[PDB]
Amino acid sequence: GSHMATPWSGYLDDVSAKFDTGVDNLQTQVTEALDKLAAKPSDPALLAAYQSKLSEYNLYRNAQSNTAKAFKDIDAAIIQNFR
Repeated sequence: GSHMATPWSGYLDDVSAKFDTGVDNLQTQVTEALDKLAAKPSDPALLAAYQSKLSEYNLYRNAQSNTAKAFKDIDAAIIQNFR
């Protein structure tokens, strides 16, 4: 068959890679950033690190949610319009 490339999929694996692995990665990264922040005393980088992942994560929930929609939609044209 093929590698990650099926019709009417989008969430079958595409979006899921940016949603599950993507967001799950952003959710576990701050966890590391957590054990890492408490690792070093009051530090600029460690704290900035968990936050850097935070601001990107909180926005992630909205972005990935607004990007996945148009993503699965474009495929709808590759079958009816062949795009």
